[PDB]
Amino acid sequence: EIDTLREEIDRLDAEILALVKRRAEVSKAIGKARMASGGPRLVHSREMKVIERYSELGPDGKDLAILLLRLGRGRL
Amino acid sequence: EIDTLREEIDRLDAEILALVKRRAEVSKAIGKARMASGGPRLVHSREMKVIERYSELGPDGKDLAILLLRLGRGRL
Repeated sequence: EIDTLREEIDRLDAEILALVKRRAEVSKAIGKARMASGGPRLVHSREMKVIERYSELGPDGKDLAILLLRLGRGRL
Repeated sequence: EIDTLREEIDRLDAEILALVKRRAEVSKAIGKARMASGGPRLVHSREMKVIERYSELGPDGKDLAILLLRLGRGRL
Protein backbone atom coordinates (compact mmCIF):
# COMPACT_ATOMS: atom_id res chain seq x y z
CA GLU A 1 0.00 0.00 0.00
CA ILE A 2 1.52 3.31 -1.30
CA ASP A 3 1.02 5.41 1.91
CA THR A 4 2.78 2.77 4.09
CA LEU A 5 5.61 2.59 1.47
CA ARG A 6 5.79 6.44 1.46
CA GLU A 7 6.10 6.53 5.27
CA GLU A 8 8.89 3.84 5.04
CA ILE A 9 10.72 6.23 2.58
CA ASP A 10 10.36 9.19 4.95
CA ARG A 11 11.82 7.06 7.87
CA LEU A 12 14.75 5.91 5.62
CA ASP A 13 15.52 9.55 4.62
CA ALA A 14 15.50 10.73 8.25
CA GLU A 15 18.10 8.03 9.06
CA ILE A 16 20.20 8.70 5.92
CA LEU A 17 20.28 12.51 6.49
CA ALA A 18 21.34 12.10 10.12
CA LEU A 19 24.15 9.68 9.16
CA VAL A 20 25.36 11.83 6.23
CA LYS A 21 25.51 14.96 8.46
CA ARG A 22 27.60 12.96 10.97
CA ARG A 23 29.81 11.55 8.17
CA ALA A 24 30.43 15.19 6.96
CA GLU A 25 31.51 16.23 10.51
CA VAL A 26 33.82 13.19 10.98
CA SER A 27 35.41 13.61 7.48
CA LYS A 28 36.04 17.31 8.27
CA ALA A 29 37.83 16.22 11.50
CA ILE A 30 39.96 13.61 9.53
CA GLY A 31 40.81 16.49 7.08
CA LYS A 32 41.90 18.78 9.99
CA ALA A 33 44.08 15.95 11.46
CA ARG A 34 45.64 15.27 7.98
CA MET A 35 46.54 18.95 7.26
CA ALA A 36 47.58 19.40 10.97
CA SER A 37 50.20 16.58 10.50
CA GLY A 38 51.03 16.89 6.72
CA GLY A 39 50.95 13.41 5.07
CA PRO A 40 49.25 12.76 1.71
CA ARG A 41 45.49 12.42 1.32
CA LEU A 42 44.47 8.77 0.93
CA VAL A 43 42.80 9.19 -2.47
CA HIS A 44 43.98 6.03 -4.20
CA SER A 45 43.72 3.73 -1.14
CA ARG A 46 40.93 4.76 1.25
CA GLU A 47 38.77 7.08 -0.95
CA MET A 48 38.83 4.58 -3.86
CA LYS A 49 37.65 1.79 -1.46
CA VAL A 50 34.69 4.03 -0.37
CA ILE A 51 33.75 4.59 -4.06
CA GLU A 52 34.08 0.79 -4.65
CA ARG A 53 31.83 0.06 -1.59
CA TYR A 54 28.99 2.27 -2.98
CA SER A 55 29.60 0.99 -6.60
CA GLU A 56 27.60 -2.13 -5.46
CA LEU A 57 24.57 0.20 -6.12
CA GLY A 58 25.63 0.85 -9.78
CA PRO A 59 27.10 4.05 -11.36
CA ASP A 60 24.68 6.33 -9.50
CA GLY A 61 26.37 4.58 -6.49
CA LYS A 62 29.85 5.74 -7.59
CA ASP A 63 28.52 9.32 -7.90
CA LEU A 64 26.90 9.05 -4.43
CA ALA A 65 30.29 8.15 -2.88
CA ILE A 66 31.93 11.09 -4.73
CA LEU A 67 29.34 13.50 -3.24
CA LEU A 68 29.81 12.04 0.30
CA LEU A 69 33.58 12.71 -0.03
CA ARG A 70 32.82 16.35 -1.13
CA LEU A 71 30.60 16.88 1.91
CA GLY A 72 33.65 16.16 4.10
CA ARG A 73 35.69 19.12 2.69
CA GLY A 74 36.94 21.93 5.03
CA ARG A 75 35.37 25.42 5.04
CA LEU A 76 37.23 28.58 6.45
CA GLU B 1 42.80 10.21 16.77
CA ILE B 2 42.67 9.43 12.99
CA ASP B 3 42.22 5.60 13.26
CA THR B 4 39.22 5.97 15.63
CA LEU B 5 37.75 8.64 13.26
CA ARG B 6 38.38 6.28 10.28
CA GLU B 7 36.55 3.42 12.03
CA GLU B 8 33.62 5.84 12.79
CA ILE B 9 33.50 6.58 8.97
CA ASP B 10 33.45 2.87 8.11
CA ARG B 11 30.51 2.31 10.61
CA LEU B 12 28.61 5.32 9.11
CA ASP B 13 29.08 3.96 5.54
CA ALA B 14 27.85 0.47 6.52
CA GLU B 15 24.65 2.09 7.89
CA ILE B 16 24.22 4.47 4.91
CA LEU B 17 24.70 1.67 2.30
CA ALA B 18 22.17 -0.58 4.04
CA LEU B 19 19.58 2.23 4.21
CA VAL B 20 20.16 3.34 0.58
CA LYS B 21 19.75 -0.26 -0.69
CA ARG B 22 16.45 -0.47 1.23
CA ARG B 23 15.35 2.97 -0.05
CA ALA B 24 16.05 1.74 -3.67
CA GLU B 25 13.85 -1.36 -3.08
CA VAL B 26 10.97 0.66 -1.50
CA SER B 27 11.10 3.36 -4.27
CA LYS B 28 10.97 0.58 -6.92
CA ALA B 29 7.82 -0.80 -5.18
CA ILE B 30 6.21 2.74 -5.10
CA GLY B 31 7.06 2.97 -8.87
CA LYS B 32 5.36 -0.43 -9.56
CA ALA B 33 2.24 0.68 -7.58
CA ARG B 34 2.15 4.04 -9.49
CA MET B 35 2.41 2.48 -13.00
CA ALA B 36 0.04 -0.38 -11.87
CA SER B 37 -2.67 2.27 -11.06
CA GLY B 38 -1.78 5.09 -13.57
CA GLY B 39 -1.74 8.49 -11.77
CA PRO B 40 1.03 11.08 -12.30
CA ARG B 41 4.45 10.82 -10.69
CA LEU B 42 4.76 13.18 -7.72
CA VAL B 43 7.73 15.13 -9.08
CA HIS B 44 6.75 18.65 -8.08
CA SER B 45 5.25 17.73 -4.68
CA ARG B 46 6.95 14.71 -3.07
CA GLU B 47 10.25 14.48 -5.05
CA MET B 48 10.89 18.25 -4.68
CA LYS B 49 10.36 17.93 -0.87
CA VAL B 50 13.00 15.11 -0.78
CA ILE B 51 15.48 17.35 -2.70
CA GLU B 52 14.65 20.23 -0.27
CA ARG B 53 15.23 17.92 2.77
CA TYR B 54 18.78 17.00 1.57
CA SER B 55 19.47 20.65 0.43
CA GLU B 56 20.13 21.33 4.19
CA LEU B 57 23.57 19.74 3.34
CA GLY B 58 24.27 22.31 0.54
CA PRO B 59 24.28 21.81 -3.28
CA ASP B 60 26.13 18.49 -3.05
CA GLY B 61 23.02 17.67 -0.89
CA LYS B 62 20.63 18.49 -3.76
CA ASP B 63 22.67 16.21 -6.07
CA LEU B 64 22.63 13.43 -3.42
CA ALA B 65 18.79 13.52 -3.35
CA ILE B 66 18.70 13.41 -7.19
CA LEU B 67 20.88 10.25 -7.17
CA LEU B 68 18.70 8.59 -4.45
CA LEU B 69 15.63 9.20 -6.67
CA ARG B 70 17.52 7.60 -9.67
CA LEU B 71 18.33 4.52 -7.59
CA GLY B 72 14.57 3.95 -7.19
CA ARG B 73 13.95 3.58 -10.99
CA GLY B 74 12.46 0.32 -12.41
CA ARG B 75 14.57 -2.20 -14.39
CA LEU B 76 12.98 -4.85 -16.82
